[PDB]
Amino acid sequence: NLFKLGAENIFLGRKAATKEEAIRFAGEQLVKGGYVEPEYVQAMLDREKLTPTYLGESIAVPHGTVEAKDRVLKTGVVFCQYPEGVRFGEEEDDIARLVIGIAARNNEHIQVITSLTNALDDESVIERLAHTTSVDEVLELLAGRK
Amino acid sequence: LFKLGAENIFLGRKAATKEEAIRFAGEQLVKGGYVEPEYVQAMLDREKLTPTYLGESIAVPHGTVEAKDRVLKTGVVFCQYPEGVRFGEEEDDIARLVIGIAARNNEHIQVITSLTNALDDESVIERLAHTTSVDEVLELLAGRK
Repeated sequence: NLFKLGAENIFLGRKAATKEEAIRFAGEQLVKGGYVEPEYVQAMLDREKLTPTYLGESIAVPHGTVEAKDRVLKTGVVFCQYPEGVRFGEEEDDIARLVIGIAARNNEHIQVITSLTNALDDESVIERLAHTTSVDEVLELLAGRK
Repeated sequence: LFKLGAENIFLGRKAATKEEAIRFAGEQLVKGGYVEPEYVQAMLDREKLTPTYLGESIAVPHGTVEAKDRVLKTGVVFCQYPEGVRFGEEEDDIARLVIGIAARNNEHIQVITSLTNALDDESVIERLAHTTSVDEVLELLAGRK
């Protein structure tokens, strides 16, 4: 697969009042897993200010600005579940329950987004992912990705 | 959700830069009745936010959510660059197929999924990158879902 997924980068049952909080958490986990340098966290926050990374269907995919390309050490993701949701889009009902922090090498974030959206094209699967308490079930459900 | 005919197929194009290719794609989405002229700038702006090189010789420049009301009808422009256009950060990050997308809100996601699944076969990309036939393009992309 394009990126690894396991208990080390799956975070369930999180809560956040704001998307800045969820983004920072995702960024911190990308730093901790060796995917990016610490400067990438602010790059994710800066990128969000330019335009929201909500993708519709309760999913948001925060990632770094193009200027932060060299802060990415290796491609990876952090899957973060917010069962109560976090507003990510422009409007108040633009809520994300799945916040997947993305770091692809060479600014190729769209390739990781595309893998994820190709795999997460079922309403019912997204619903199960937003509430499951099992890391193994997350792994099963995202097993078809590129 | 996208129609394909000779009008939105552009074979044998050349461009020195990805910005030129994106502008050409945007201009043809304007000409084809898919989008208003402000969408061209939205495509260039999207490219500065999240580059649209998918790998395997494909790029899918699209607009922003902010420019959704500048979309008049959903659709694509299939632009072939047989000599390639660099869309990624490194030398070999070349696109021979630049598919500009007119989609509102986050509807580009489903368009990209459709294209991604229609272009899984490497031989299909190769034939599309170099064919001189509209008929063959239409046939090669008829399996899109």
